[PDB]
Amino acid sequence: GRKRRQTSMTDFYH
Repeated sequence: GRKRRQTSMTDFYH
């Protein structure tokens, strides 16, 4: 990935 930044859990299945 080239835009991995602040990966919040906006889905509790990923």
